[PDB]
Amino acid sequence: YDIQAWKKQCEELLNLIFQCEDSEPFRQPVDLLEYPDYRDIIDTPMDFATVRETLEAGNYESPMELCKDVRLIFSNSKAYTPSKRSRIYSMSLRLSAFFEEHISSVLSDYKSALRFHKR
Ligand SMILES: CC(=O)NCc1ccc(S(N)(=O)=O)cc1
Repeated sequence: YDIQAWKKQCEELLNLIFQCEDSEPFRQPVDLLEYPDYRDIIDTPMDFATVRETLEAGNYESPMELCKDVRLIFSNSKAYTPSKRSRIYSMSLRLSAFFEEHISSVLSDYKSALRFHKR
C-alpha cells in the first residue's frame, strides 16, 4: 500500500525500455529536419526522454499520467506511419506490448494503495 512506489517502478521500466532496441526511434523527439511534415499530422509530440524528464522533475502525480504520455508515443507512431508493414510500426507494436505487460501491476498497485489510503 505504498502510494509513492510507482515512481521508482516507472524509472526501472523506463531503464528497461531504453535498453530495448525497439525503443530507438522513440528515445528522443522526432527530428523535424528528417520528417518535415511531422507537425502537420501530429499535434502533440512525445518521446521516452521527455517522459523520463517529466518523471524526474516531479511533474507526474500518478503512473496513469505517465501511461497516457507513453501511449501517446505509440498513437503518434500509428498516425504518422500507418503502413502496418513499416519498420517503426512493427517496433511500436512490440514495444507497446512490452510496456503494457509491465505497467499493468504498477497501475494496479498504485490504485490499490490509494484506495487503501482513502478507506
Ligand atoms: C517516430 C516516428 O513516428 N516517425 C519517424 C520515423 C522513423 C522510422 C520510420 S520507418 N517506418 O521507416 O521505420 C518512419 C518514420
